[PDB]
Order: sequence, then C-alpha cells, then structure tokens
Amino acid sequence: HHHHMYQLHVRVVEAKELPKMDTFGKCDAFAILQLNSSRNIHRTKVIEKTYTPVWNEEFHIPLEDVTIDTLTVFLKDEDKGSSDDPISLIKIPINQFPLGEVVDKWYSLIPVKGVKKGGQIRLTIHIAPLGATPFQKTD
Ligand SMILES: [Ca+2]
Ligand SMILES: [Ca+2]
Ligand SMILES: [Ca+2]
Ligand SMILES: [Cl-]
Ligand SMILES: [Cl-]
Repeated sequence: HHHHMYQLHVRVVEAKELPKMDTFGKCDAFAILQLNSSRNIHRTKVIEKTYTPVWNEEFHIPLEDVTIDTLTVFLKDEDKGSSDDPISLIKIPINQFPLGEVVDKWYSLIPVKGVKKGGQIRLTIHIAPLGATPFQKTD
C-alpha cells in the first residue's frame, strides 16, 4: 500500500446509570460494536444483575477510511425466557480521534424508543497504524 492503513483498538471498559430492563432483576448488559454497517460485529460478555457492569474487553477493528468511518456501540440486556432487550446506542465518528492518541472517555448513549434512559459507557479508543502495539501511547 502507498498510504497508511489504520486499526481501531477499543477497550469496552464499563458502563453506569443503566435502566431497569427486567421486572424481577436489574440489567444484564452486554455491548455490541459495529464499524459502519460491517458484517463483522463484536460483542462483549454479559455481566449479570448490575447497573454498573465492568467488562474490560478489547477489540481490534481494521479501518476503511479514518475520515468517514463510524463506530456504533449498542447496549442490550440479556434475557433467558425471552429475547434480548435493546437498551441504547451511540454512533461515534472515528475522525474525531487524533491518530496515535489513546483516548479514555465516557459516552452518553441514546435510549431506544420505550427505554427511559440510555446509560453511559466508558471506552478506551486508539487509532493506530498497522502493526503498532494496541493502546501503546506515542513515543
Ligand atoms: Ca429484560
Ligand atoms: Ca435481563
Ligand atoms: Ca426480553
Ligand atoms: Cl430505569
Ligand atoms: Cl490526527
């Protein structure tokens, strides 16, 4: 290639202020990550029965065009006797992240229709050139 080929490294750290998504429980949250409308989707594990889940899971997503790519983060509640319940989502433009910076930030999610509040999610995001160590700060 005659241009840089960037990688999106994302740590899904934790969430807070989640809504009650179960009549007899609290929330069993997991997060789904999707670049643009890609068929490669990533999902975290489920953290049962808490409004403040901690996942600390890392994902590595090749980028097509840092000037236009978007990362959608979608929170859902796992259920056992019914289908999972959508909670909230945020679409994050990749072009807002300085190349090579490790950015650790909280994000407000937008609740889906019918959900009272969307929560916040903490993501550590690092746009780095191909081969660079994920989450390694610039030197
Ligand atoms: Ca539920
Ligand atoms: Ca549930
Ligand atoms: Ca359900
Ligand atoms: Cl609620
Ligand atoms: Cl930049």
